Amino acid sequence: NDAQLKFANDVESRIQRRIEAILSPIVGNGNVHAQVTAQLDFANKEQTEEHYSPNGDASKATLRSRQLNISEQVPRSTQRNETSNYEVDRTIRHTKMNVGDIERLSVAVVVNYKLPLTADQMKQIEDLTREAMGFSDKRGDTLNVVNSPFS
Amino acid sequence: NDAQLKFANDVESRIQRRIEAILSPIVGNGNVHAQVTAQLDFANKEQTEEHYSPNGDASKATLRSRQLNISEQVPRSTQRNETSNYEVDRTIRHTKMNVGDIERLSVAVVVNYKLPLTADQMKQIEDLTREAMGFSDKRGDTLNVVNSPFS
Amino acid sequence: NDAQLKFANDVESRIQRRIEAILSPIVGNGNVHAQVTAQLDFANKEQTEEHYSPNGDASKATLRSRQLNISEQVPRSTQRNETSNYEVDRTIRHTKMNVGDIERLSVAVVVNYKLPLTADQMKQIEDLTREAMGFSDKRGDTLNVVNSPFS
Amino acid sequence: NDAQLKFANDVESRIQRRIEAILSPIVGNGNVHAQVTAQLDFANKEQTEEHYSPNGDASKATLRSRQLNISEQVPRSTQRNETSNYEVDRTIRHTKMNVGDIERLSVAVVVNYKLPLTADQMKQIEDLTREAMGFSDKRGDTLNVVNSPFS
Amino acid sequence: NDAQLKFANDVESRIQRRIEAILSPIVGNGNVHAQVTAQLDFANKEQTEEHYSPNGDASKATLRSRQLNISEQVPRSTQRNETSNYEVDRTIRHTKMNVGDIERLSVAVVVNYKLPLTADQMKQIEDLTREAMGFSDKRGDTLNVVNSPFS
Repeated sequence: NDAQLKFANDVESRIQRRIEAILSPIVGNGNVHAQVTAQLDFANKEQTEEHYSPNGDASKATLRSRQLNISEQVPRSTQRNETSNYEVDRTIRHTKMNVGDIERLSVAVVVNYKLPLTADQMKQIEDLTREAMGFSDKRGDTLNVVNSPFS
Repeated sequence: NDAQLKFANDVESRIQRRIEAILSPIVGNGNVHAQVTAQLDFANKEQTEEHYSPNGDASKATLRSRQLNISEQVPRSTQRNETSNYEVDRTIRHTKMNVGDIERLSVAVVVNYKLPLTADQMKQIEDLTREAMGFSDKRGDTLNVVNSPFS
Repeated sequence: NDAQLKFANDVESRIQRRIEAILSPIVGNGNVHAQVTAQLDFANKEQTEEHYSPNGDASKATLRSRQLNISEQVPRSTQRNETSNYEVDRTIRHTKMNVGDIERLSVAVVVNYKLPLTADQMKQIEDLTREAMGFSDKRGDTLNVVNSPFS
Repeated sequence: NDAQLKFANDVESRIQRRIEAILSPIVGNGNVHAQVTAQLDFANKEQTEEHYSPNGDASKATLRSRQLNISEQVPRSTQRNETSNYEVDRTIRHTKMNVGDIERLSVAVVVNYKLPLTADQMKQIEDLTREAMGFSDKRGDTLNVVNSPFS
Repeated sequence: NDAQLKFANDVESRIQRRIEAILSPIVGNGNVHAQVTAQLDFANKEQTEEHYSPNGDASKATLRSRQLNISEQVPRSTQRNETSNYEVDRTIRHTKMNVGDIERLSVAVVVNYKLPLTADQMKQIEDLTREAMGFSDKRGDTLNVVNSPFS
């Protein structure tokens, strides 16, 4: 059960290699460092939807039977019994989610100096990293690229 | 059952290596120290939702049957029996949570002097660490970075 | 059953190493002493919630059946029988709490003199220790840092 | 069953070492003596709550069924039968308390003379000991620190 | 069954060592004598509470069913049947008390002369002993410290 720290370190080290491999051409072979933090989902999880389709509108219902009596006398004693058995469209998904999916990523990138990099030259580094992470805003991913001279 | 102190020390030592590895380029190889405290969740925990979908609106219900009598005499003796059997959309999740997830993190970082670091140079260290923790405010994570000369 | 004093001493000695390791850079290698007291929870404990969702509002109930008669004569003899069978959303958690969690921490820290430390230099030591404990105020944790010359 | 005096002496000797270890830096290596008395709980004890949630307010009840007849003639002969079957939220804890927890602590500390210690220098010794005990006022803990010359 | 005099002598000799060990620094190595008398409880004893929670107030009851008829004619012939089945919150403790707990302590302390000790110097000896006993007034503990020259 501590093989999930080994697994989560494989997920981080692959995202991290990908970020250094795509920035090493630009800034240089060793002028960039990235560290990735992944929150993974190791919870088992099943699910079973069972949608039905609304048949409240008669122009899209599917009757199997229908007994419609319509008495009427004329003092206007009316009447209108009406049974209706239906056939209903039914979807039934049944997922069994994957154990070990990324829930959220946090990436920190430091790029060396050349002398600071240009603000435009630094946006095209944020955007490259935003594709090497697989940056999704619906996961709540976070990226921080800073520019500062190494040692 | 004291293998949870070994496990919680693996979680802390990985977050701690990640914080030193991303700050060592900036401040220097040994001018930064981080100590991480993780409160983990070792409680077993199952769950089983069983949502249904509201069919109170007839424009989205799904009838299986419907016997609607509507007598009426005209002294206006009316009547309107109406059975209705429904089909209901039903989701059924069934999670089995993971034993050993981080509930809350506390990180303490001390960075050496260069001579204090600039207040801007110290924010870009708080923000880098905020990504090396996986800092989540909904977990109640806490970070403290202080700048003070070593020995 | 006295292996709980061995376990509670592992919990204390890890918090204590973490406090000395994060203050040794500042004050010096041996100018700080910390002693941690942990009240642990060794009670076995299960639980089983079983929440339901309120369906008192018809715009969010889920009917399975509904037999609604509405007689009426006009001396205005009215009537309105109305059975309603419901489908109810039901969560069912089932926790089995962990044996050996920290209920409350008490930490006492003594830091040597340099000559007293500055009141600001002593707050940034209380705050570092507040992160090396995992200080939670909802647990009722308590910390006391005093500054006084050693022997 | 006299292994509870051995156990209660381990609880006392650990609290006592912790108090001498945190005061030895201040007052000196052998100028402080502490003796701890612990009243432990060796009673076996189970428990089983079974809370329910109040559904007296209709805006938070969960009906399973509901047969509501409302006759009425107009000499205003009214009527209003109303069965209601409910679904109720139910928690069920089941603790099995730990055998050997501290119920109450009593600590007595004597610190040597330097020449009496200052009243402020003696409060910062009461407060350090109040953290080395794990002093809880809800347990009814008691501490007495006195200052008097040794022999 | 005379192993209870051996056990009660272990309880007394531990409280007695603790009182001499905390007063020997003050008065001297052999200027203090203490004798402890413990009344122990060797009665076996079980117990089983079974509390319920009052549901007399409708704003905190939990109904399972409720059939409420409310007839009424208007000569104002009223009526109001009302069955109500309840769900009740129920705790169930089950203690099995410990055989061999201290019911009451009696401690007698004689401290040598220096020349009588000061009335203040003798209160700080009563208070130290009051912590080395574990002095509880709800047990009916009794302490007597007298000052008189030895032989």
